Amino acid sequence: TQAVEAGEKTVEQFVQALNKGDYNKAAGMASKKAANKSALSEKEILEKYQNIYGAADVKGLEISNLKVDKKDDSTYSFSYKAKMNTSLGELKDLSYKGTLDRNDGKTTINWQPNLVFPEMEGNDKVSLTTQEATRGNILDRNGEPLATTGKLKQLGVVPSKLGDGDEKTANIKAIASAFDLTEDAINQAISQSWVQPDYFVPLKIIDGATPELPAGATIQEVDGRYYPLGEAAAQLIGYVGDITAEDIDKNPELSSNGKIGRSGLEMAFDKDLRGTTGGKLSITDTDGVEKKVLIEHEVQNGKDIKLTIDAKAQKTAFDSLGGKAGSTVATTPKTGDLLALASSPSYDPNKMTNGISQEDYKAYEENPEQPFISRFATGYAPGSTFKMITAAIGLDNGTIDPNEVLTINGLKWQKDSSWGSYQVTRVSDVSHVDLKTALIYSDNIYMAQETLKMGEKNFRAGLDKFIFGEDLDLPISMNPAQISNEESFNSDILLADTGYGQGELLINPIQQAAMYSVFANNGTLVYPKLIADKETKDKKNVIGETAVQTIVPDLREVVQDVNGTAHSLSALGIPLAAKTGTAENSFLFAFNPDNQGYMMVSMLENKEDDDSATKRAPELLQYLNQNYQ
Amino acid sequence: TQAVEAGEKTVEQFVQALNKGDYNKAAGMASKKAANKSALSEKEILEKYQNIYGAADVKGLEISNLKVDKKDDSTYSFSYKAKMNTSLGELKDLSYKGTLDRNDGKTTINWQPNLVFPEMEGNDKVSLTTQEATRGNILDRNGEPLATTGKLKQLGVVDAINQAISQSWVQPDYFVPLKIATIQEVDGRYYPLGEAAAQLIGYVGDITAEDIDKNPELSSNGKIGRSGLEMAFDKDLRGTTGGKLSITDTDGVEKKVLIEHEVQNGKDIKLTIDAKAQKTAFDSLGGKAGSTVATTPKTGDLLALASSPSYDPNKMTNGISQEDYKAYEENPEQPFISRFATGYAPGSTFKMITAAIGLDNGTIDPNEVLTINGLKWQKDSSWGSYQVTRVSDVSHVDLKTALIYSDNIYMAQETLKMGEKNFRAGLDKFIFGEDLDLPISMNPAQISNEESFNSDILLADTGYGQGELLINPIQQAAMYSVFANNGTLVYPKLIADKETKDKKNVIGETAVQTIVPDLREVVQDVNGTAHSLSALGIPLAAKTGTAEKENSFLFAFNPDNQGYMMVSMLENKEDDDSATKRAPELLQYLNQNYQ
Amino acid sequence: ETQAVEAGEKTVEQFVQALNKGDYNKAAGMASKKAANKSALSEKEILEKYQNIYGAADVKGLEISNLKVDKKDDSTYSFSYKAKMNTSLGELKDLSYKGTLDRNDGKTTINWQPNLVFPEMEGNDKVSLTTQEATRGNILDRNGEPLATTGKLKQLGVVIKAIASAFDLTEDAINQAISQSWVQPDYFVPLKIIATIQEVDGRYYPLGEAAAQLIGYVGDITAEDIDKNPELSSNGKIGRSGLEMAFDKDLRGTTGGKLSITDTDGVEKKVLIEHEVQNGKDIKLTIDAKAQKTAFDSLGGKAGSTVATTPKTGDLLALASSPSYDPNKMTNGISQEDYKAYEENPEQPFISRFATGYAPGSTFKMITAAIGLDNGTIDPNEVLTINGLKWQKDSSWGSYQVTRVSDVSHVDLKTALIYSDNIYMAQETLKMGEKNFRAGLDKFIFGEDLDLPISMNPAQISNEESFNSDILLADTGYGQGELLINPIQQAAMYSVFANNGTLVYPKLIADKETKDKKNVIGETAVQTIVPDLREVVQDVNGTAHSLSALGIPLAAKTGTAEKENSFLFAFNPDNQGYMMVSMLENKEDDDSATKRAPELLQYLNQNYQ
Repeated sequence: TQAVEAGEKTVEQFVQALNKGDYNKAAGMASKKAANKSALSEKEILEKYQNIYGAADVKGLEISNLKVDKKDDSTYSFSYKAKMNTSLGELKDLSYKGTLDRNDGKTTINWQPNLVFPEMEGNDKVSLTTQEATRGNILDRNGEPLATTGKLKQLGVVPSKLGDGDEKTANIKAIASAFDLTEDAINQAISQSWVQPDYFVPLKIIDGATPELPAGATIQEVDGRYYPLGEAAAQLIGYVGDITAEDIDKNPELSSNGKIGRSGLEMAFDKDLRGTTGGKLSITDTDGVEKKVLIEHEVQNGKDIKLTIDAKAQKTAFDSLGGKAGSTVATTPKTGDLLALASSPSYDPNKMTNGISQEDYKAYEENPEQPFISRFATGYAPGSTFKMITAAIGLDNGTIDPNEVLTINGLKWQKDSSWGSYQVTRVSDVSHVDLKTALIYSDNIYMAQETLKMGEKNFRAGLDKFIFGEDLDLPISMNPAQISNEESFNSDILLADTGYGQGELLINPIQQAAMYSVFANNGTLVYPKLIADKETKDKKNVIGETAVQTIVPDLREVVQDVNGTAHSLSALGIPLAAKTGTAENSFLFAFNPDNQGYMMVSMLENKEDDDSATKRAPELLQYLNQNYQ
Repeated sequence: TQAVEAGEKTVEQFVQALNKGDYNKAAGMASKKAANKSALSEKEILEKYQNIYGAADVKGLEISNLKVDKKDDSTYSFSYKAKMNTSLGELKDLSYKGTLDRNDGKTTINWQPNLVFPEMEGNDKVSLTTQEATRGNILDRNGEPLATTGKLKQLGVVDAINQAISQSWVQPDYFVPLKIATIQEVDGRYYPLGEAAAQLIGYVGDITAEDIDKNPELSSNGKIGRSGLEMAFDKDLRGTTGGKLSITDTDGVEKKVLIEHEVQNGKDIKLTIDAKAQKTAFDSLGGKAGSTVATTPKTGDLLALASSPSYDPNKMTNGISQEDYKAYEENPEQPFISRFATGYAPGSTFKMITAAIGLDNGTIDPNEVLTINGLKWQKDSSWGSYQVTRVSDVSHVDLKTALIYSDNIYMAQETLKMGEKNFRAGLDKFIFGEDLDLPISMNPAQISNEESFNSDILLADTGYGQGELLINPIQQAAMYSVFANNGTLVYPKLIADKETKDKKNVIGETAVQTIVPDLREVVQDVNGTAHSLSALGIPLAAKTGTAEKENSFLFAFNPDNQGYMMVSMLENKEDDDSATKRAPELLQYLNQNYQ
Repeated sequence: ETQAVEAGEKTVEQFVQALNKGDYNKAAGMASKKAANKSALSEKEILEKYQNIYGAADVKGLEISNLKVDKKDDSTYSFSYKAKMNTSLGELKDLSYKGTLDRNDGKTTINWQPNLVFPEMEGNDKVSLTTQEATRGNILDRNGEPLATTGKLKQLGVVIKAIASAFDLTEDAINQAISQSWVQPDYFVPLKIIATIQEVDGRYYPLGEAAAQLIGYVGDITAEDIDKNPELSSNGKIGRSGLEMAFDKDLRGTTGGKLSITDTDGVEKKVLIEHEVQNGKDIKLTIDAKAQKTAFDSLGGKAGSTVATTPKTGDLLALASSPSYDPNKMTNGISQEDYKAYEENPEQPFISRFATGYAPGSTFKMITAAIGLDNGTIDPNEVLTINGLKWQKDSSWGSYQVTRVSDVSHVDLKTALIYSDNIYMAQETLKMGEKNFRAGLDKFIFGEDLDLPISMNPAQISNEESFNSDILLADTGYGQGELLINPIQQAAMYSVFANNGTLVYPKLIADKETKDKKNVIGETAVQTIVPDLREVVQDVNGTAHSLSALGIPLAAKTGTAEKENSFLFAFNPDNQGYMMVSMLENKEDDDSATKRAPELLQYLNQNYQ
């Protein structure tokens, strides 16, 4: 039994040449072609493996229970169990068996087609099919689609069925108008390197708007990814891209023909949404008639994802910013439900996914207001809106007497002359200011002073009860909120600018909504929620019931009182508590203090002359007030 | 200069390393990474080519109009035109440009992303999509489908119930397909007439790796015609795959399309087959071995091509049990054979051909009566044991009587009376030796093996449809059409749009006006061999036939309107079974619908 | 009400407003002439009185109230107001000014007197303004030993061979020092802290580089620092990093000062402001200075990190980082040569490696296994069969293979911990899947910020709310992937093994109270894995078997993250008295955290029970 173990080594070498895909080395180990030896020549054996093992991406072949036993002086029979990896899964418990040829202490394999797959015979062959999966939808709280995959009415033109110089130039005129698109863009489209004369050339995607078509112009139906709210939810939802080689490197389970999320929720949930590809590996006879199924995995289409977003609230919130720089966030404060996450400016995510001209694309990329940013997750100084936090702490720790009246003269202030030229400024020269007056007029000086009276140690003990430094259990990329660029202020100037929402504070609009929810839950903080089925999470006693019952009445008066900063909202006739804000940027906070049915946080970045968040809030506040009670 | 041609060599070697897919060698010719040198490390470059040139299967890169000039001391610029092959087509007149770094005599390439494709930049990428085509249908003369691709109700579960749930791949909660408690809707190829048109239409199989070797323009996910017409027209039916090669930014947003070939779905193929005639024709063969062909003889239109037994093409294409498959393969009556294209002896039916030849050249007088005794006959005793046999012992026998009773002996005697040379001059006006312009594989029809009969016995057996004649059922329909066209022969037609082709004066107008009346009498007259068809009440001309196990034949057509013709054959008949006994249901169909 | 009264009111208010703007010349022009019944000084002498006095105290922000203006006779009106003002030492409140005005043909002027500088001043009275700098507080270890202190440093110097070889310098440095621009022949030249030596007050860090990154260092105060914070004195030191900067306000104290009115000889007559100096507070840490010095030296100057705690309370006993810098030269004098060394060194000694996020490496397997066992996916006894050193789910994974180092065929959980079997865990993770994996990972402290005075990013599981790959799911199960946990965060997560599944948050301030997070992993997962963690040591094939020579009760797990990062986790399973997490970054050939762990494990074992 040295010949026996020489036969064992011969099997193992064959198998290892296969694992390295060295199909030529393995074919070199076969006996000559003969009725009693190998069934094919060496090249005929090389080809079978390249075709079948190449096609199925066979590797990771592991044999077990190897047995080699003598039949006659020049013939040894062998048998082993094997597992192998294919590109569709793992094949487990294959029973291979064959014979070996001993001829002058040289041992080869009597190759037979049943050393590709156990049951194969003669001219049998192997087929490998895949069924790609269809991408799941993204839905709002009421099932309305925000990202959906389906048929799309696409527009295009044929260059030949268009004319010459006479009609080619006026049909361009004709189809350019019917569909609101450049007459020049039609000239650059028809003249790209790829455009043969008799091709279909794509121009636009359309939605229940197919007019009587000019001549040359034909529309065809395309499967595509579609975003019904377009740019109104583009930063939240994201867009999907073509799959590349680089994507398949980083993840070779993807197929070249899919789509892949590149930003927003499309990327955050790409595995759930993309599904799993179906596939089948079969042994067939010489005509492709299946004789044995080796692997069969049914396609699983992608899962639907349901959000808390209200598509109407979303559209309205985004339009109300009129294309200026800014962001709006709205919630149902007692549960966390995020009803709208708007950011302005924005981009047309339907073009990024289905085709965008080099012109429209360079528009977006260079625009200095930066439409690809998710401003509702960008950190900002919250602004003087923040004063209601400082005040809530003040009252909690005893520092602030609601009735203590301060006397303040002018618009500038400093603790003493040691602050040099740094002065807290305010906008309204009120002399006698208690808490109520300070919220109503947005009095930074009042708050600067009550902070310095309270001290770093007491402020941070209150601030610390919120969610600074945390990461929020949400599928949106965001840095946590900081108090300052370090672990302590080491200035009274900074301690004080921070008491009125400036300084080195960074809180993004989603985080602000979370902090301010205390005013709608008796001091308990309720965490923002974006996936509809998730459970509500809270943090109790963040501030006290009595700070809230003191501050909310003063926040109603920011609206009702004629000197309130948000008194333009009293015309609406709806119950509002609010605080306005500015940082050095315009801010608005508001919620319904009668039913706590809704809360919103709106921001206008680099406000234009006399523009403000407060001027843009009415249409959304009317909507939210009516539908969330 | 030495340094300029040093640069030309480096370009030519870089490009030649790319063709050879030797991407490691090519990145090894690059300069160090630097703002005025190469933009990436050696392995970032090895990977970029592997990803992109590997993905698109770039090969066959051919450069032309190479130019190399010195720009400054340490840097030489190059430019060339190129074309290259991708898996989607050929890229033509790409304009490449770059620079080289000569540092102490050594020439490296200042690699930049525009040495993959001219237009690339920075972290740009490449996407490559395909759209596979939908296979066209095969349609009957009325647009009804004989082969169609669509949705199918696929029964399954999450005897054969037990062998299914227990195959290697069947894990617990999988859907396991049964045949066409849970149903799912799946795309597949489907044959509405099932086995009744199987040998004509064919069936399709999974595409295999072996198929992609012989034709790598195919996709792994298609189906492929394996026999019959599915295979004859596989290219027209399968269409062409769509494809797109794009340069994209780092997020997959398209910036330039290099190639776009739009999908072309497969063409429909429209036949002359009448699906109802085909089902009836096949059903009437009662599962026996045999064949039916029906035509509209004045145009050639092939209304039906039946062969029995047959097989279930829906099982070969979507799933067949190990038992059912071995049944078909081991069955000795051979269901996979297309009997309507197989050559056979035409049998005593053929006499109406001989008789027509006789009347054209003068050998046969319609009224001359022969005298015949018994059921056997031979020229003289030099024939050993070979006797022309007949079934009916009629004494006096002219031509009409001979067609009516199927009198082999009469036709033998008139054949010898005509002789090989005059017999062959008539036969040679037909379609022996021709190939018919039809998408069915078939051997041309022969008269005998060698160009003479070389026996008198064989000359006589040929006069009554035996011997070494080989005519497949379509070829018979073609020859026998002379009796519905005043002597003109009309070639069969199977593609509905093709034009009719005829061959005039194959037999004479008078042979036809003499024989057809006699063929009406094969039906009406009570001693006629096809009397059982008078029961139906339709205008028929017919001739019955036998060849020797024995094979039964029927030819028939409507002599009032020439609307239809049929040729039916029962291979190795059972006792008292016959083609004529099986023909009524199709004659009823044809008579009503073809006028 | 009268125009003459309200003209007098406005004449006062403008006088005050000119002073507020430091427009002292404008204000003296509103004075009456110099006379026994008008002003006491000329317009020039008055301008100078304000420049001296109001200039010295940086008077500004003067606010009056209760203004009263009354007729005395036709040309004389008396006035009075209360005032508050800002000085450089604070705010003066309830000042009572009084004087008279001169009406002379529609023109109203001020009959100036010295008591319109400060209420009580008279004649040639003057003003004094003194300050007292505070002395900086200490930073202390758990036993009161100083980590940062202010005191007297034996600075050595010269007014060359015999004094370069006694205290040990480069005789070159003695030539470059004496020959600098400022060195007059008769000056003292500072050379070293420990030829004449004198006693100097200085900031001193006794552990030097062993704690440089935690404690930080202090710098000169510059003009720019006082802009950003003009409550600083020109003469202090200021923390530039570490706790020196994190706690600089508490450490620096409050400067004392006194504002006084004096007679012309400096005899104090009225004290306006007096704030007594407040020296800085001491800050007391959980650090153990011996543990810190030992932990840092055991890293032999290589890149790496040691973190040690008492897991049942969070106390951080050591936070060492290597390589490091000499904070004593940064604070008291450093050659341009040594300074360029630090800033250009590529191993980055100024980084706080104990607060840097890293992939935790294969040590992480014990977290996965705990989750695996809590949710049922993993049966401690189920044996998997694994062949070779590489593995992948199927061929759709391309070139990504989980690799391991020891080719064991049969492999249950115990065995997988003992040999560090990456493949066993890859499989057991895929078997439980992202949703079950993350339900465990989420009960820990990903995303949280730790209530600590050290700047650090929170720990992530991956970059998005999901992996979007099976491959990444698997690399994460054995501590690779997109995991980021810094050594302190590692110590906090691994504490579950010393508290029966309850997680105890790190503490660096000694008096702060302990905070935990209960039922993070299960009591039975802990009782299953610790026995396997003793054998990573005791068993001869365990990856840490070289520590059984020490003779101490250990549970441990080793780790690798692939350059090559070496990891050791270890603690006492009998008394839970101490835990350590050490990391050797970019290991050399055959070096590892485990080989460098013995002297710290000996100290900790005996001192923390």
